[PDB]
Amino acid sequence: MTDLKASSLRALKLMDLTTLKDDDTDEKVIALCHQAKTPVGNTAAICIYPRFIPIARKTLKEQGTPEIRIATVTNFPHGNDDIDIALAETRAAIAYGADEVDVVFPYRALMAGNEQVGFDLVKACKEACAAANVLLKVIIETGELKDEALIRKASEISIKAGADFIKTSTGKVAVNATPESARIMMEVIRDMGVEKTVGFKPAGGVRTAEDAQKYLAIADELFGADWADARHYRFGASSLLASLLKALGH
Amino acid sequence: TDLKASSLRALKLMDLTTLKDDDTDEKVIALCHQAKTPVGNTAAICIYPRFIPIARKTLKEQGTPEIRIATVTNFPHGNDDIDIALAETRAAIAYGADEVDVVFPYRALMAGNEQVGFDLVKACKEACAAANVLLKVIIETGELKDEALIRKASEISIKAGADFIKTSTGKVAVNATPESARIMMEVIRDMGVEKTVGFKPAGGVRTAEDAQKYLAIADELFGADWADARHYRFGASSLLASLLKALGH
Ligand SMILES: [Mg+2]
Ligand SMILES: [Mg+2]
Ligand SMILES: [Mg+2]
Ligand SMILES: [Mg+2]
Ligand SMILES: [Mg+2]
Ligand SMILES: [Mg+2]
Ligand SMILES: [Mg+2]
Ligand SMILES: [Mg+2]
Ligand SMILES: [Mg+2]
Repeated sequence: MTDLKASSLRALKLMDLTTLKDDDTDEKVIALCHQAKTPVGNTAAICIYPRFIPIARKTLKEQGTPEIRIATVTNFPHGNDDIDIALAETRAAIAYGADEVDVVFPYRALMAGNEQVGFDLVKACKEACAAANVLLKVIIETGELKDEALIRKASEISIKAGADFIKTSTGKVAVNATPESARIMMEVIRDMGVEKTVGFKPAGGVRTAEDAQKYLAIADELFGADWADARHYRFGASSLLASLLKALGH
Repeated sequence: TDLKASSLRALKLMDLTTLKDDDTDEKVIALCHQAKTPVGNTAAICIYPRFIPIARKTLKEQGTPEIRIATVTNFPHGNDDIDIALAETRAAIAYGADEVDVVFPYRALMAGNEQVGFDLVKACKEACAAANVLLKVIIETGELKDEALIRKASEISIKAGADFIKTSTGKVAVNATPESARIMMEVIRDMGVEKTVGFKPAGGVRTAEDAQKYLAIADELFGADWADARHYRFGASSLLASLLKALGH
């Protein structure tokens, strides 16, 4: 028994087990659902494109794991600033049956000086999600924002507009989660005092058990070792699962 | 008989389609531009639901908001899970579809189950009608094969409220044929629903000469003025280039 084994099981149970690939199929999503039911316990969720939600729901139900949440993505991956498009996609994700929607913040608009559109877009999408008892995560795309001031500002605006989680990255740009970006976002959660109502999700590039342990260590430091539960912490990852299971002897 | 006259008619009745594994926003934007042809606009585009919002914006910004947006649900499998089909249909409506082409559960019908097809079409029609969205039903004539089954699937779809019956998904070995088209249009005529139910051949219709044959069937069964945009569509992609070529473009 090691800290690495303990952190690896913890991380596994916080995973949004993800496939968001150009060649995704029903068959691949079904296999992903089976993978989410691991020999050491269930992941917290899967994360898939909206069109796969109904077959995923059926698959999770039929294998006896209806408690595995179905997350999806909207305004994705580009984070455009057209609220009508973001909201139409979010309403469709809800209609497909999403439990959680991860919407991309309009980060290029923010970089260009538009703080208002990011607030309005997140608020509109939160309104739809809240009306359906769906949790809203907001992807701010730290690898494109780059500057600590912009990462803090995007996080702050998303929280003020009602984000239930803030998420680092889409996984569809070159640069995704870093420990530095993660720490900045979690410091915003702490500084605003919203740790009871806002979770954190690093996504993209988290591939090994040692990586997961490093990201969890930041949460334990800033909030206490009990804070990072499924309502407050998720890993957006895929190949990470095999690394965690290997660390656990499976 | 004139191929230029039939080609201009067919162009204006096209649901210009892309339903491909490599579809992207860029490809759908290009399709929207293609639908605004130098001899007039197609009736609609037909795309996967996730591209509806960007297509609507693209069509509006080029001044052709009258080009309708059709999409597909329960597609292409035609499975018999009504909850899944209805969820996808409701999502298509929420994306902004003008029209939903749902796949009939034809494998269930081939196994002897007529009721699931009725209930599935009816459930999707109820959602669409409440949203002022038109429902087409794909019966997959190339998998049904037998004339009696093609007639039965058409009849069930019409009785459950289809606004259009459509031959095919474009995703199986056999799609539209003139024989299947005639059988389906005969059902429309025989049930007396030619005022409320249109017909759409889809899949494999690639040449102006083929388009001419399908319109000739409609003209024979219903008269030459029946096939307008509310009662006739072509489900096709590369057909548009063949029609434009026949028209000198
Ligand atoms: Mg793709
Ligand atoms: Mg398939
Ligand atoms: Mg197992
Ligand atoms: Mg997209
Ligand atoms: Mg709140
Ligand atoms: Mg610092
Ligand atoms: Mg793109
Ligand atoms: Mg599908
Ligand atoms: Mg079934």
